[PDB]
Parts: sequence; structure tokens; C-alpha cells
Amino acid sequence: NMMWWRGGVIYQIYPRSFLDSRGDGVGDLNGITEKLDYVASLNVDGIWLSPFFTSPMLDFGYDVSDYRDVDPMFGTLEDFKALLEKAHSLGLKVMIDQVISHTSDQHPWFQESRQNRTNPKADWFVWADPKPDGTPPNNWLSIFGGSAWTFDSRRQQYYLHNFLTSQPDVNFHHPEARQAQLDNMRFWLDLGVDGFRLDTVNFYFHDAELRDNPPVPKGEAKTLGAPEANPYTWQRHVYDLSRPENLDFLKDLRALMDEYPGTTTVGQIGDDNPLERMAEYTAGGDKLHMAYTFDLLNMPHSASYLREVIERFQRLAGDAWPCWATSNHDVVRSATRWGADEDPHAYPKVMLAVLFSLRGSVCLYQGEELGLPEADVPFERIQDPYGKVLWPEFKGRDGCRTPMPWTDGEQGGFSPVEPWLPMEARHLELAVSRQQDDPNATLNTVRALLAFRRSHPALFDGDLSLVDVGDDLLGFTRQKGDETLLCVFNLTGQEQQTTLPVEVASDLPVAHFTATRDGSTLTLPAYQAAFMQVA
Ligand SMILES: OC[C@H]1O[C@H](O[C@H]2[C@H](O)[C@@H](O)[C@@H](O)O[C@@H]2CO)[C@H](O)[C@@H](O)[C@@H]1O
Ligand SMILES: [Mg+2]
Repeated sequence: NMMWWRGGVIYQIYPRSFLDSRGDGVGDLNGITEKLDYVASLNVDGIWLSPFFTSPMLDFGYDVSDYRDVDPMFGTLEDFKALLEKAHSLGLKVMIDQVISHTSDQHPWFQESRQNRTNPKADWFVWADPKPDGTPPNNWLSIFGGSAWTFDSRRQQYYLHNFLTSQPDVNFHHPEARQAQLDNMRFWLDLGVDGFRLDTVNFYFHDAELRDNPPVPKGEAKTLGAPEANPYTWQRHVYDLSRPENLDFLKDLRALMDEYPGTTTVGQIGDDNPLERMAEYTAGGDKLHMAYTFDLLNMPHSASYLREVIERFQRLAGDAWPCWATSNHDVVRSATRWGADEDPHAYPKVMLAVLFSLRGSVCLYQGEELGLPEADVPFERIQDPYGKVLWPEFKGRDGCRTPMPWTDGEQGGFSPVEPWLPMEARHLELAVSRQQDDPNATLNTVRALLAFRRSHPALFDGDLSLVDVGDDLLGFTRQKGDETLLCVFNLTGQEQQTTLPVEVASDLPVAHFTATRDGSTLTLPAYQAAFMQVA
């Protein structure tokens, strides 16, 4: 089945916070290998591993110094091969992150590049002369704070970095660099991986003319890939990323992926118009297989908003394929980000039902199946550098990166010592051991939802058609050939009622969800979901 990815569910693993098996407080590959049975018990189709490659860990993995090796803190290449084999033996696909838009400054490429203007790798990165007054070439801002340019005295030149200063951006306008990254991907492809999560996929190319970005009109909706307090949201990003040439490169990338049947790619979109960019990137069947945005990774979460997102995406290319995610290593956990003012146990269930019922692929973040809320990390335990620039208006991403609670024992059974990030007390209450045999628990709801999803083709890659179910409900039909399912969701803490826009043949029960269908009237209690078979 070469089309497993088109509708499949992927479980994201953040290597540093999954399981420590070496007793150093940091998660490693062998721990993941140890918990692959649990992962498979989740009824997911595969996994996505955040960067485990050689890195100074300034951005904790996303600042790579060696693309073709495992950082000794996570383990070895052989350990990864073992992980891959065990995951394959359990029927799990293995996707790994690929951070090719920027390297660490400790990467040999940049170490050679920064020496002068004539060295073999001088144009592998984005270098530019200062303005006559000595200031950066343009008004481009780094997401992690300050200018996107940093002066280097060896070359008398600013280098570009959309993120950390220790994360210089790769110059994709230089062909040999692009090809170098392609080969770096071919390495892992030859190892036998099942796919790649493409980090900052729309960031690859920049405007070679280094043109200034226009400011954002005051009172307009800021970009969804950054907090409000970030000055990065003050300007419209048109020249610093999302260049036309990128499309071409995508094709190239796709071609590489096409050399290995069964493989797939999911790109991370960070753009002013994310749905349009995703649809543009995943259409044609000759570029990205799929991609995800920040549309479901932000604050709005009502049925009206979800309807708006779906409508906005359906406006675009019909041959595009979205991947939907409500949580990851960059945002506040959905149980808190979306359901802070909702029921702690009831809301995540129906939210996950919605996520699993959307047309497209799914990214399920580690712990989200347990309904884990965001952890409040104290200032002296902050690890993420992004949490030290906008404090206290923005405290970084460490809250969603606290270690996985396997038991309610010491350190959640994550480590025999104090972990790199502290263990959340609330997470101990929602630990796997406490949750493994609880029928009312979120974990079993996830298992049942995914099993139910697996048993219905319409819920894999069927068409989605919105129906009028009212303001405070989310209703649509999923249709694939023989099957047509009516899906209605109540995301509120109140009982909702509606008249069925279509006629129903039967009810489809799943995971203790309860709704009453009397005549033409469907009634859903708080945080309940209703699946039905359309006549
Ligand atoms: O590797 C740097 C950074 O990139 C990714 O996230 C970015 C995203 O691409 C941007 O659009 C924007 O939203 O900033 C994000 C980081 O806050 C990675 O997912 C992230 O882990 C990494 O730090
Ligand atoms: Mg370890």
C-alpha cells in the first residue's frame, strides 16, 4: 500500500522527553525503541521523530552539525537502525525530521564558509555586505529575536538567520547546496526510513535582491506561527521566505522521494497565508505529499472557526492534501491551548474525535492521547532560548516539552534522576499506568477512535461536505464509494440540538460517546460526538 500516508495517522515523538534509558535525565533512542509497543498499541500508522542528529542542542536538535549521524546524547546510528527495525516489525512507519533550511554554526559547511569570500563554501550560506551605515542589509527579523542578520568580522559581512544566530540559513540559490541537502536526505532514505517531516519547508529560498518587507496594517490578524508579543508579526513576510523558486525545488525533492516507493513527506508551513501555501505545496502530485499549518495550532477553536478553516481550504486546489495537527513541540498543548476553559477529561476526547474525523492526514503529539495539559516551567528551569527573549509575555515552548509520564512513580518513571525538564505533577495523575486499564480514560478513547477510524474507508480519505448543523455544532459528511457517514460534533460544555440535514439509516457507536436521535432531531450532550450512516 503505497498510499498509506494519504490519510494515515502519525505519532510525533520528541526524543528528549519520551524515555531516558541511560540515567542521564535526557530521553534517548533506545527508550523510544522500548516504548514502540505502546506506540503501536495506540493504533497509529507510524511515527515522526524530532531531530536526533548531531547537534550543540542550542535549539535542541534543530541546529544540526552533522546530517548523517546520531548525536551521542540520543545514542548511535546502530541504535536508530534497531529502532527502525522494531518499529517496522510492529507495522509502524518511521518518519524523521529534516532540517535542511539551516545548519548549526558549528557545522563544517559554515565553519568553512565564514572564513572568507573565496573558500569553496562561501556561497553555501546567505552573506551580504552591510549598509553604508553598517546596519543589516534589510529589515528582516529573526523569529527568535533581533535582526535576521548577524555580522561576521572575518568576511566583513552579515549572514542570514531566520532563527538563532547559531542557525545560519542555507543559500538555496546555490545549486550545489540544494544537491548536498538532497544527498543528505538520500542517506536516510537508503537507510530505509519511511518518510520525512520537512522543517520550515517554505523557508528554503529567499529574495536574492534582499528587498525589505512591508509592514502589517495595524489591526490586522497577525501571523499564526508566532506569539503576539513578537515583533516578527509586525511585518508581512514575502521576501524572506516563500519564494517561487521553492516550488521548483519541491519538485526536485519529490523526485528523490519518488525513487523510493512508499515514502512520504510532510512539510511544516510558516506563512502569512498558511492554507494557500499548504494547498500550493501539496498540489500537482509532483511536490509535497502533505503539509501542516498553524491554523489548528493557535487560539481559535470553536465550531465556527473550524468551519471557516475547512471552507478556506476547500476554496483552494482539490488535489491538495492536508495534514492536521492540534499539538506539537512548538505550541501550548491543545488540552490547555484549546480546552483550558473546558472539561479537563471530556473536551480532549471530542477534540481528538474532530481531529481524527477531518479530511486528511493526522499528526498526534506525544502525551496528547493522555490529555496532558501545558506544564508551567519556572524561570530557573527554562531550557528553550525562545523562552528567554519575550519573558514573561511569552515563556517559550518548554511547557509542551516536559518528559512523558509513564508511571505515577518518581519522575513519572521517565528517568532515575532529575530530567532535563521538570516532571509535571498533573501529568503523574494522567500517567500511562493509571490510564492503561481505565475505560473512561482518554487513552482508550484514542485507541477506540483510531480503531473505529480504521474500520471506515470514508474516514481514511473520503470526501468532506459541510452540512448545516447550527452555530454551536460541527457537522459534515465523509464519503468514499460505498460509504457515506454523517459526523456531528459538540465542542461546547452545553447540550446542543439540531435537525438532521440528511436522512440517517443507522447509528455508529464509538468510545462511550452518547447522542440521542429522535425523529428528525439529533441531541448531543456536552462534549459528545455522533457518527451515523447516511441513507
Ligand atoms: O528550526 C527552527 C524552528 O523551526 C520550526 O518552527 C518554526 C516555524 O518553522 C516558523 O514558521 C515559526 O513558527 O517559528 C517556529 C519555531 O518557533 C521547528 O518546528 C522548531 O522546532 C524550530 O525551533
Ligand atoms: Mg538518556
